[PDB]
Amino acid sequence: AEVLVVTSKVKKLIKEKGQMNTSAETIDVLSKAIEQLCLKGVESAKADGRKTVMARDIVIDHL
Amino acid sequence: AEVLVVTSKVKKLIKEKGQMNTSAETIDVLSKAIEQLCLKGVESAKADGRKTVMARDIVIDHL
Amino acid sequence: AEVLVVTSKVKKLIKEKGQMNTSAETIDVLSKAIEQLCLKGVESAKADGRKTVMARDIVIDHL
Amino acid sequence: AEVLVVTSKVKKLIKEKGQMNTSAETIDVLSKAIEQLCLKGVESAKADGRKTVMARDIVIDHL
Amino acid sequence: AEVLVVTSKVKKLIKEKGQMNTSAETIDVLSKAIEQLCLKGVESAKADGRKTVMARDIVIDHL
Amino acid sequence: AEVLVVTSKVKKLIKEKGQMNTSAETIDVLSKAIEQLCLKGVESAKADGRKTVMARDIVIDHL
Amino acid sequence: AEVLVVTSKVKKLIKEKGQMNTSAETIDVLSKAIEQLCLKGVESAKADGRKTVMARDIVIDHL
Amino acid sequence: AEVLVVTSKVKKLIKEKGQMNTSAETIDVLSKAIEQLCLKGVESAKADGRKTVMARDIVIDHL
Repeated sequence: AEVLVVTSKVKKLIKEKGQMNTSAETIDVLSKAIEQLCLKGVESAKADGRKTVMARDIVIDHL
Repeated sequence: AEVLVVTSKVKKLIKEKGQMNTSAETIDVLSKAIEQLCLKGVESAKADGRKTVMARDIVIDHL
Repeated sequence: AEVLVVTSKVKKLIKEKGQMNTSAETIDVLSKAIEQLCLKGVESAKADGRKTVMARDIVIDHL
Repeated sequence: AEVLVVTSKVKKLIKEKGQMNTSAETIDVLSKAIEQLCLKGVESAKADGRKTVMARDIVIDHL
Repeated sequence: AEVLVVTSKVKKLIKEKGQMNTSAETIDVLSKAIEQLCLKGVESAKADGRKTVMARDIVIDHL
Repeated sequence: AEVLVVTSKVKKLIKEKGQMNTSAETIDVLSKAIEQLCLKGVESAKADGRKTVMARDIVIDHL
Repeated sequence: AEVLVVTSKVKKLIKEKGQMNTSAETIDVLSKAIEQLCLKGVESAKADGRKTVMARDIVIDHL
Repeated sequence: AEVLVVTSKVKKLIKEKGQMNTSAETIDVLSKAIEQLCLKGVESAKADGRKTVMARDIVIDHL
């Protein structure tokens, strides 16, 4: 259930910017990264008493 | 540019798992996170001498 | 009998310079071009009474 | 740089079909002709919207 | 020019019947055997004043 | 069963080099000759303790 | 630390009996199966107050 | 026949992790377990249409 990335555009980016192919399992791991980022965003909004996940709730300072 | 996440499923997961809405720019920064994961993947693959970004090249331990 | 081009290096050139794949039948047509160029080189050397095909005998002014 | 022709078979074809030797730089310019055919092939494929250099993209009618 | 054997089916036969791999140069030698067999078949038909190579013109009594 | 020769190129070589046609069963027996060469190749490789049928295992001196 | 299967003989068995290749990660999973079987054998001997793992302590009734 | 486990490391793991000795036929049945896992792996791969026994073909959930 639920693939959260747009496969064709991810592949195009990796081909265009990196001159590489993309494994199918790569798409799966990226989808799981999105899942984890949204779950943390929801916990970050709830800890602030808001009802909307905002860009500031998406934490990528470890990126 | 370029939306790399499936917006409808991101919103559906956030509403279904946290009851919240999803701001517009949340999609934007989720997409930026994908771009960065993909570009690190290309660097990981290049350092392995490979031409394919594989699951092993996408590290999401910090998320 | 006789493939006259170095397949792996032709493919690498097209991938590197053109960001493209190479069909197997492409290698065949390039080999036939080499065959035609050598046959004309031999006729060009013979018309000059020489026993050696030289660079000047390889005509690519139609290129 | 980069030799794109199979030198031993080029020499063997020239000796076997014309009884002649093959100068060193004959290989060099045969290789240059390959580079040019490949680069025109990439342009032909791009104008077709393709990502693969195919036999149809290598025109050797003038040779 | 001209590979006269069907590579994939030759490899399958050697793998299936002999439990072995097949070198690429093996395919070349088999193609040359076919070339020699057809050239002799043409000489055998011509010596009989026929215009068609037939099975009887393919001599493998030395096999 | 199994056609092991490239019929179109066999016919083209026979018409181009001898001006003749090629009967149907000529292909069949050419294919049988391939089967026999391959099976002798497997025996040659086995007697060398190898697992790969190589050019050295295909003897076509008698043809 | 510790590869518990004899790689070359496992590969030979799969090639001989199954006519197949063996992935390197296959050897790893088999080693882990051996590790799990010995750990259970030790618990089975201890539960009987013995100091020696015996064949009867190696349980493969789920096999 | 054929010992498929590394006896010295099996014994060392059993002595180091349980302080016990290892009977002779324990090695024998550990080896039989390997044979059976490999033969099920071949069946799993065949049902996938593959020619390689991979990690996915070795199921050790029941152990």
